[PDB]
This record gives sequence, C-alpha cells and structure tokens, in this order.
Amino acid sequence: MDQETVGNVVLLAIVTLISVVQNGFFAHKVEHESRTQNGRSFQRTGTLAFERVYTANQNCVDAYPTFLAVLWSAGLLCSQVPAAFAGLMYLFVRQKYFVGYLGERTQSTPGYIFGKRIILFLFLMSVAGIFNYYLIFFFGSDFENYIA
Amino acid sequence: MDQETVGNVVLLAIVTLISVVQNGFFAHKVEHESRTQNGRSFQRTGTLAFERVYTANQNCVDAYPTFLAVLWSAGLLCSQVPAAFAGLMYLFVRQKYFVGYLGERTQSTPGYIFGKRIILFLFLMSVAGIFNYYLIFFFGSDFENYIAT
Amino acid sequence: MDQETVGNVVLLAIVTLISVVQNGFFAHKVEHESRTQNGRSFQRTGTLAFERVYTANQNCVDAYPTFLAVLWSAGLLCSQVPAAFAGLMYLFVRQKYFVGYLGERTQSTPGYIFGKRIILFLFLMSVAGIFNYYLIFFF
Ligand SMILES: CC(C)(C)Sc1c(CC(C)(C)C(=O)O)n(Cc2ccc(Cl)cc2)c2ccc(OCc3ccc4ccccc4n3)cc12
Ligand SMILES: CC(C)(C)Sc1c(CC(C)(C)C(=O)O)n(Cc2ccc(Cl)cc2)c2ccc(OCc3ccc4ccccc4n3)cc12
Ligand SMILES: CC(C)(C)Sc1c(CC(C)(C)C(=O)O)n(Cc2ccc(Cl)cc2)c2ccc(OCc3ccc4ccccc4n3)cc12
Repeated sequence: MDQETVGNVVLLAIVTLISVVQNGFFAHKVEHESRTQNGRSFQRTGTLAFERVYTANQNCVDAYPTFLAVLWSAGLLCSQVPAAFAGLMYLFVRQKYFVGYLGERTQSTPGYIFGKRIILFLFLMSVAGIFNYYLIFFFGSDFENYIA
Repeated sequence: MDQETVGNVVLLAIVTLISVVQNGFFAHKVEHESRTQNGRSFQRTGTLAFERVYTANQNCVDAYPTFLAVLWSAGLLCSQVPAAFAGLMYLFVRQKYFVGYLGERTQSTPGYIFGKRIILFLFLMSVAGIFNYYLIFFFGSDFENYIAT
Repeated sequence: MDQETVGNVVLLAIVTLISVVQNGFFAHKVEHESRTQNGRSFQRTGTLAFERVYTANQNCVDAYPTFLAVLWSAGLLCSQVPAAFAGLMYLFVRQKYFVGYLGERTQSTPGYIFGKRIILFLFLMSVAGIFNYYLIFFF
C-alpha cells in the first residue's frame, strides 16, 4: 500500500476498525442472552432480555452498511478528516442507542433509526465532492490560455 | 482524491449514494409502522402492516451488501459504466419489490430474492475482468518479435 | 483499472466474489423453506426447518459486513495474501456454521458468533499496517 495514500485513509480505517470492534461487542451481548437459557440450538426468542438485545443488535446491523457507505464516500469524495470524525460520533450514538435499547420497561429507544443527522451530513460531503468534481471537470478544464 | 480517479468511480458513487438514500427510505416506512402500532419499545412483531414492512425492509438489508459487492467489483474490475447502470436498475427492482411487499398482499409478491439477474450479471463483469486480467498478466506481455534473429 | 493495482487486490476480489456467491446460496436455501411452507411475512417463530434456516442465514448476513471490513483493511493495510487466505477460511467456517445450523433434530449449532479468530486475526493485520504506517511516517 502506497504510504502516501494510506495516509489519506488511515482515519476512516481507524474509525472503521473501531466500529468493527464495537460491532463484535453488540454481537457478544447477544451471545450472553442466547446463553442464559435454552439458546442451546440458538432459539431466536429467549425473552425480554434476549429479545431486547437481538433486537437492538439487529437494528445496528442494518445501519452498518448504509453508514459505512457515506463514511467513505464522504471520506474520499471529500475531506478524510470531517468524514472520519462524524463517522466517530456515529460510533457514539450507536453505543448510546444500543445501550438504551437494553430494556427494563419504558420506551427503550423505540427507534429502528438513529443518528439520521450524522449519515445525512456524511451524505452531504459525498454529494458535495461528487458535484464539486463535475465543476473541476468542466469550467475546471476549458480555461484556455491561447498565449500564441 | 485524485481528480482523474474520482472520475472513473463517480458513477458507482452516485448509484451508491442513491441506494444509500433509498435505503433510508425503507428504514423510514418501517418507523411509520412501529409508530402507529402504538409500541413502547419495538419488537419485530405486532400487526400485518408493520410485520409486512419490517419484513420487506429486512429482506433488502440482506441484499445491500451482496449487491454492493458486485456493483463495485464489476465497476473496477470492468467498465464503470455498465456496472453503474446495472446497479441503477437494481435500485429500481428494490423499489418495485419493497413496494409490492405489503401493499397488495396478493400471492405473486412474497419472496427473499429480487434481481438475481442483475447481481448475476454484475458478478459476470467482475468475474470478467478478474480473468481477463490474468491474461494481460500472462499473455499481454507476449510478442514473439524477439525471434528477430 | 490500472493493471498493476488490480494485481494487488485480485485476491480479495476473488475471495469476495466467492463469498458473494456463497451468500446467494444461503439466500437460496431460505427460498426453499419459504416455498415448501408458504409465507409473506417471516417474522414469527415458524416452521422449524424454515425457522432454522432463516435464522442461520440472518446470522451470516450480520457477519458479512464486519468481516468484509477487516478482509480489506487487513488486505490493503497489510499483505494482500494472508488477508485473502484468512478471508478464504472464513468462507469455510461460514459454510460449516450455516450447515450445522440446519441438520434436523440433531443439536443444530447455537451461537451466531463465529470464526471469532479469523476476523480477530484479519483485524490484527489491519491494526498492524495501520500502526506500522505511523512509523514510516515518523521514522
Ligand atoms: C477485533 C476483535 C473484536 C478483538 S475479534 C472478535 C472478538 C474479540 C474478543 C477477543 C473475542 C473479545 O473482545 O471478546 N469478539 C468478541 C468480542 C468482540 C468485541 C467485544 Cl466488545 C466483546 C467480545 C468477536 C465476536 C465475534 C466476531 O465475529 C464476527 C461477527 C460475526 C457475526 C456478527 C453478527 C452480528 C454482529 C457482529 C458480528 N460479528 C469476532 C470477534
Ligand atoms: C439523504 C439521507 C442520507 C437519506 S439523510 C436521511 C433522511 C432524510 C430526511 C427525510 C430529511 C430526514 O432525516 O428526516 N432520513 C429520513 C429519510 C431517509 C430516506 C427517506 Cl426516503 C425518507 C426519510 C434518514 C433516515 C435514516 C438515515 O440513516 C440512518 C439509518 C439507520 C439504519 C438503517 C437501516 C436500514 C436502512 C436505512 C437505515 N438508515 C438517514 C436519513
Ligand atoms: C450472482 C449469482 C450469485 C452467481 S446468481 C445467484 C444464485 C445462483 C443461482 C440460483 C444458481 C442462479 O442465480 O441461477 N443464487 C442462488 C444460489 C446461490 C448459490 C448456489 Cl450454489 C445456487 C443458487 C442467488 C441468490 C441471490 C442472488 O441475488 C443476490 C442476493 C439477493 C439477496 C440476498 C439476501 C441474502 C443473501 C444473499 C443475497 N443475494 C443471486 C443469485
């Protein structure tokens, strides 16, 4: 890997490897609940605590992809720094969402979706460069200097 | 990012950002159903409108990854154009499948599949370049002019 | 795409295209069970053959992303070979896990967490170069 390049991605790699690890966690607190009983054949309906976790997890597992998307698209098609930071916050919301979705009655994060703002934003850096590029492509070329 | 490069990917990016947005939709029509279904927390069951939506959605969520795969592999490993268009249709099938799945509840709609032809194709462009590359690696270098004795 | 570059990824592409196809299969053995036992909504603990499959499947579909991640991170950020191989074994565990999580009456494999060691490893190649790069930058 060309040391230069690796430089301008290291952040998204980091953040990604972070989320990669937080992910295995969510997937671990799902083992706890499938174990505390007859999950011995992995019954996908252990109850209250296990149904509350497999739920919270299988809600973050649907977010991962569509997040990673704008995490990079807004990482290459536009500044690898803000893209990687906003992507880091997303790992914070994911924590505080997969957390509150623990249980104990009440409205345990009655949401499937969460950090709408983050991905919305990331998607805006993506849509940013994606456009700004079309400019560098047209009125970026032309600029004819017929200095003959 | 290198202006030239960004150029030969802008389409996959576009199609991708499209699908990213259509995705957020699927996950929005799932919030409507978990909301009217006056729930406290949020279970995977409780209605046929919400159980029909969370289903349609969580069928497209299984497909996103395995599609994104061949969308790019067939986008870099061969033509960024067809790859990007084919991937565009896929977002049309996804629309028409995620739509028929609940509204009609008419036997003809059910199914965890949608667009096997597209991904299959995209996968053929990826398997295309992947091989053709092995040639350029092996035979592309050849040129028996060295027998100019 | 630059023939040189395509060279240093063809492995991860290969393994990936493989897992892409193994994936479509898992998604096929899920069609068989939704067909033999009808349904429009697969969200209530149903047929033990189709509930056993949609489970096994929707257990590998949560793994795909978090695996593909370290598959490449550990493929670019460090050796395209080991990364590609390790990722290959993961496709074998996947087969052996999504297989035992079927059977019949037999103790259908529990725990949807699998190949912990592979991803762990791949994650270490990624965390490898990720750091080693910081040295080449500093030293
Ligand atoms: C990089 C790591 C995390 C150190 S290696 C690793 C590990 C790391 C180890 C060492 C065992 C650990 O932390 O305990 N655990 C377990 C784990 C990970 C993070 C935390 Cl907080 C706590 C426990 C894992 C578990 C699964 C796993 O497999 C991948 C996987 C497969 C299916 C999934 C389905 C849904 C969601 C995530 C999924 N993840 C790889 C690893
Ligand atoms: C342009 C954007 C990127 C869609 S901004 C955005 C938006 C845009 C708007 C409508 C203004 C909003 O924030 O209210 N909604 C809402 C939305 C999205 C698409 C459509 Cl049709 C209609 C409304 C969102 C919702 C979620 C969301 O991300 C989180 C998320 C988490 C888990 C998911 C699991 C499966 C599928 C998608 C998932 N999405 C980003 C956005
Ligand atoms: C590109 C392919 C994979 C070669 S053609 C194909 C195939 C191959 C077959 C069915 C024989 C074919 O298309 O003619 N199956 C099923 C399959 C897979 C392995 C084997 Cl052995 C035999 C049959 C598929 C399934 C889905 C599919 O579409 C993509 C898709 C969409 C939703 C998914 C949801 C969860 C998991 C994976 C998903 N994959 C394309 C194909």
